[PDB]
Amino acid sequence: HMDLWKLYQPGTPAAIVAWGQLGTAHAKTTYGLLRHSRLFKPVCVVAEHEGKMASDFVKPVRYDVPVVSSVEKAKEMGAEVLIIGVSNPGGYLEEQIATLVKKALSLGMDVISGLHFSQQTEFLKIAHENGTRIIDIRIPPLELDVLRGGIYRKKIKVVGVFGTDCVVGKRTTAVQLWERALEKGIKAGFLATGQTGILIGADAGYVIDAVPADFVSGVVEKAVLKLEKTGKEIVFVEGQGALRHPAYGQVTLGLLYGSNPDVVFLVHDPSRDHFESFPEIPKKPDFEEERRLIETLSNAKVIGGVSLNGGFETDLPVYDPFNTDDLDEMLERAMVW
Amino acid sequence: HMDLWKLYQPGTPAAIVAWGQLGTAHAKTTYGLLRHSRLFKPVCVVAEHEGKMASDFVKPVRYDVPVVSSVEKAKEMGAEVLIIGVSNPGGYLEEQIATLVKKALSLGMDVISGLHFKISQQTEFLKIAHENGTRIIDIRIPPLELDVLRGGIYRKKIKVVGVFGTDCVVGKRTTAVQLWERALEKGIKAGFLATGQTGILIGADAGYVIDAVPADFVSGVVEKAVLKLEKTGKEIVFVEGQGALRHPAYGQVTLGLLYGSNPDVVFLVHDPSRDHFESFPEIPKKPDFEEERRLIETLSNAKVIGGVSLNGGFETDLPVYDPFNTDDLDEMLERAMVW
Repeated sequence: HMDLWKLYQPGTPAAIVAWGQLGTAHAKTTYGLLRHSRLFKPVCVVAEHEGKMASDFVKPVRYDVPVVSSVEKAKEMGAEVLIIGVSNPGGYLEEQIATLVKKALSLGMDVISGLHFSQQTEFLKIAHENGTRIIDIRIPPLELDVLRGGIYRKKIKVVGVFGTDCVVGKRTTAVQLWERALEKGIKAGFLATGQTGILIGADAGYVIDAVPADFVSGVVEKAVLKLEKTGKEIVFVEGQGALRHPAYGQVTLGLLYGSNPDVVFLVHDPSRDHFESFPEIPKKPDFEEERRLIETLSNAKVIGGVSLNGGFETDLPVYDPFNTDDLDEMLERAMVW
Repeated sequence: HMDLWKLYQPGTPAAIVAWGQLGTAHAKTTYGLLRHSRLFKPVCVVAEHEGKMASDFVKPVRYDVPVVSSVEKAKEMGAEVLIIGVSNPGGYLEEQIATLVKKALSLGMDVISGLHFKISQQTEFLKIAHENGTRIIDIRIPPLELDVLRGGIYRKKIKVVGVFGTDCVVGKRTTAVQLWERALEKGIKAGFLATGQTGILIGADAGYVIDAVPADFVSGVVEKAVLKLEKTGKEIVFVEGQGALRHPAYGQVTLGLLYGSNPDVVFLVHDPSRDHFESFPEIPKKPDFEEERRLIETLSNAKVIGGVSLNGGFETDLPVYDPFNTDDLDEMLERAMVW
């Protein structure tokens, strides 16, 4: 529905809200922005720690910025938009965030959020009452359709960055690839599939986990064809879950069908004896099985493994996404055929 | 938390709306009800054909009822609820249906619908409803309180029979219902887990319209429904499949269903005459029995114990069952039970 690039000029200064989660795993969106934000220019972090720096809570970071405790101080520093960089907080934290949102809207600042609340009556009233807007990137479009076949007639090269579990470095790997292609002059696109990828400046995408099941593959197809229309020669697709994950495989399958990748990089953490957070599913992530399933369900070739923590045995090369030679190799290989 | 058996008494007289689609493939919900409604007692069909019978547009039927052209006539015949039995109509027909709904609500009748209307129509339905002590039950909207699959399905006791297919619209639901009715007739404590509009309206013991559930929760919702049927004492469950794993527009739904129900055995419904997935002539792929079978087995612990056909046989090492044949229904049931 909302294209952040059609609404904001590149380098639009942004204040990022990490209230109550700064220094925890839950502020992943704030971390993605401070390390890779491409559209918005981070100016500060809004959290309860007056006088500190972002670097004092998370390291390393590309945009080290001050931590301010009020939206007012954030506006004093030229912040024009408020980005919600927290993930599923308790009802009490949620209320403090809603206050921050209301304040921003009332101080002439737009609010970009992918968090689910409910309080959308008041945000709209105050947005309209102050000429600001609340951009909800999580709500799926109302005008939707299922996949119709356009993806089978694509021209653009599609690179799926899949994984064997959730939270293994899929997005990090797709973003590293994207940034490297861009630095080499390649007309590269990034198709985000969640909150963080969108906020960092993805060229296209949706929060697919909130999309009614029937339309997952349809919206992914639309996103790939949108990037083709804007002149991109290649796209890095942020994977979600894993095909073998019993709670999320459906999402991963919709994504695979929707993007019809030419090649795939498979991200894996070989230390997990259970899917992360699912200690009661007698099943673990498996590189060769995921790979086998990916290839047997589509025409994609898994051309490489990727790891952010420890290698593993496989006939495929295992790349490190923070190694520039590996990035260059992966890129070169994705455009050979 | 939505169950029709909790809301309506068995035998509740219903008027079924087939307006603009009676005699077409699109009125499948109307057909499912006239052939197998188990909760609601069909009283009449609401369509633009005054003076005819249901049987004049569709044959065979279990509940042949008159076709009336107004909601007023429907209530004159004791209909207490209005069921929407059409599937994705044009905006024009949708408007006529919205009129029917508003009338029903205004004549003291509840409305049960699984059709996606515009917000304008929805908001206006809730207003009318509120004011007449009537209610509009929307079976399509998913619950707000939802969670992902947690693993309870792996500690299940109930026997689970998946009725899958190589495409959409092949007889999956028909096969599941035929089995369910046969088990019940034999005294078996059998449950039917519906996954779409029609299955729920027919009187399924559990289920949701899974295609409208956010992607993340499909397997979780199916897990809950299977454990619910186990907790209420059922010894076996027939799961209405949705789509096919190989269907590029719908495989995701089928995979959520497979993981969420963790079937022991699967019956695979197939129409061997299809050169493409029904309604997707621009997708260069088609239903494939062996491939689908292979994919079901390689993605779960289910064993595909049989093929099913409603129109012509096909080669396969598995037996190919006819769901209208009583011996086949008995055979299929015995093989799933004993498993």
